[PDB]
Amino acid sequence: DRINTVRGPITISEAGFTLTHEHICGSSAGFLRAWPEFFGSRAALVEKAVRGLRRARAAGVRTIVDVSTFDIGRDVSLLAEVSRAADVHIVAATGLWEDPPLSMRLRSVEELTQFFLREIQYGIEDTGIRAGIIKVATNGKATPFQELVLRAAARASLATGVPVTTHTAASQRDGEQQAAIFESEGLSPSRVCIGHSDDTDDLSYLTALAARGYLIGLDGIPHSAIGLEDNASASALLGNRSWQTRALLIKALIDQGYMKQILVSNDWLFGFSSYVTNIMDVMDSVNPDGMAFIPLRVIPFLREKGVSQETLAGITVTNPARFLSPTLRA
Amino acid sequence: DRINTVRGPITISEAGFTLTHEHICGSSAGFLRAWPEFFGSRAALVEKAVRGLRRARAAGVRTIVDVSTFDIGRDVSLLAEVSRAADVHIVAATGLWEDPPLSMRLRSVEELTQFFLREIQYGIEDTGIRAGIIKVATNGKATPFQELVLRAAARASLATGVPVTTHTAASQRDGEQQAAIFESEGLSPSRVCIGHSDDTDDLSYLTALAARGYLIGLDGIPHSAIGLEDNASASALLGNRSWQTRALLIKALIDQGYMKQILVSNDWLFGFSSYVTNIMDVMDSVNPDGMAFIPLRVIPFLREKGVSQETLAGITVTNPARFLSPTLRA
Ligand SMILES: CCC1(C)CCCCC1
Ligand SMILES: CCC1(C)CCCCC1
Ligand SMILES: CC(C)OP(C)(=O)O
Ligand SMILES: CC(C)OP(C)(=O)O
Ligand SMILES: [Zn+2]
Ligand SMILES: [Zn+2]
Ligand SMILES: [Zn+2]
Ligand SMILES: [Zn+2]
Repeated sequence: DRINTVRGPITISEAGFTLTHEHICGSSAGFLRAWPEFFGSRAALVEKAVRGLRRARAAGVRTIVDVSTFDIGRDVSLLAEVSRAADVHIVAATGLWEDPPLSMRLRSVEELTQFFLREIQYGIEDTGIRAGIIKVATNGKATPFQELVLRAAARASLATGVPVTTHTAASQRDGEQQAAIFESEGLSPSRVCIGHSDDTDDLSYLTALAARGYLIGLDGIPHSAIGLEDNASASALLGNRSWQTRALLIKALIDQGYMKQILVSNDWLFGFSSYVTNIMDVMDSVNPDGMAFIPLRVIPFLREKGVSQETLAGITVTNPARFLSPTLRA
Repeated sequence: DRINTVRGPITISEAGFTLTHEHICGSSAGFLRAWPEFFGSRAALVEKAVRGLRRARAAGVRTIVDVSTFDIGRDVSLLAEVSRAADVHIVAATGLWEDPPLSMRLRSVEELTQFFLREIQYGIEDTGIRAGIIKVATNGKATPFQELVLRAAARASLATGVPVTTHTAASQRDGEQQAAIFESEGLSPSRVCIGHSDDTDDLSYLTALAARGYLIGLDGIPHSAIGLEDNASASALLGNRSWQTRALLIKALIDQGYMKQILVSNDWLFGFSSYVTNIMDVMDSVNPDGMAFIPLRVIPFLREKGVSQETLAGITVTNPARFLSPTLRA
């Protein structure tokens, strides 16, 4: 009956309209503390994030799930500061993404489970802030270490009821192997979001995951380099499918009977050091609405395509609450 | 005329007997803050390091150079705490070792130079503690990113006079390429230590570096898995050459006229998370003297082999002072 946020436990009804895959800052462990000038200053990043979350809140957002891990440079005191100033709930993450350091890559499945449980059950660092989701990643076939991470995430979820959310190379159908590993540990698909699933048009892949009870993360709707002329780095990151193409996958899965299993988000950030310099400025040019893109552009677009207000409320409010609510089977 | 330590500037004469390549903790950025229980506790690691540095000090050590970078999980407040409690000067490092995260790997030569200068000229994180050495690494042919690091280290040294110290795959003769890159940026060899040079017996390699004016880091003298039975992970890390074999390289370079260019150390640690679990316990079984191994075992061994007290004082006191003393040409 409670979800952990960076400001403490909230009731399910307090979560309201929830963006399930977002970032305050996409960075690396220790980087914001060691090199804050990369972002102008820590104060400049805070001010940018507060302004952005205030615009999201004015557009109807009440909660974001910051799926930044240890290795995305998650700074839960930064999330707490921004959450307080913007009056937007932030759920923090544990887990590991695609850039673990050696001190994490050399660990066993049991050691990793201990670390994920620490962040869920005790707190992140010395902050007492507890994660309300476990984030994991593959980019194609899982590395041996990534198989241990997915198993440890499953064990941590089985002990606590906290859900798992994933990064995929969606065009490589990674969710199939992620599902296989999770299920081998006994994890209910109802506790798992297969993310970056809007990066593919393959309905045979998306419905194979949805049919076995996975939540489908259509989480990068504004990610598009269409229109950016001669920017190879932005094209490699964002792809050349339109936001409309991505958004129509929401409608596709509704039309196949999966409205209760869809989670929608922007996968936006206010700082981004783990890619090319100045990527944040390019991304802000593409999508000046930032995290407000879902409510301001995607919801009206789907309404115009014949999706009901009730169905979209179920996707943006009911599904996130059912996902985030701790349980072994949702 | 001053060397920066974790407790502030010290005079050259205050450095005294100096171990030029050591670690309080060999970890990863953010790891000790996020998972202190890996080490038992932060307090247990502090107590172990203080006990070890007190034993070194009783054996005659006055200063260690902690060559832990950002990506070795350098915690300068941990170094300051241990330095104060043990009454042993600690020089901190900037630079990057072999485990940089994406937020560092995507940076340009100019950006990296800015970051290294920040840690030398302004301070590490928000601590005001300034690095007194730049640490860099290759493991065989430099990656493209490692070429940028070595160039940025050279630029940072050329601006400040702070020396550069390296990690090599010594058996792959990496110091030849490291020298080539440093010299292409205009860096004096007198400002550079080519480290882990005791990992090779190739005198053709070691004298090629020493002849052009490089300092030679014979920095892993107690690293040996001889005697450890059936421990593949310890054998891969420590090698199967004896500490005596490593120590006799000191005598070899003295006998070739390079006594002023030799730097000796243990490359010891009090915590080690970036390798297999329990490696610290295996290493402590091999070398119970820890950082005191140089003064307690190596110095007497070299005296027994006919090296003078005066020559060994020049290696352990004069050479480190000449190396660490900021200058463009030593
Ligand atoms: C029948 C699918 C539906 C019209 C349900 C109401 C929300 C919009 C989708
Ligand atoms: C001649 C080399 C030397 C005997 C000099 C004094 C110290 C030991 C080495
Ligand atoms: C910056 C990283 C976390 O972004 P992503 C694009 O994997 O969601
Ligand atoms: C733990 C790391 C820094 O050790 P090394 C063995 O490269 O000196
Ligand atoms: Zn991702
Ligand atoms: Zn993301
Ligand atoms: Zn090394
Ligand atoms: Zn070292």
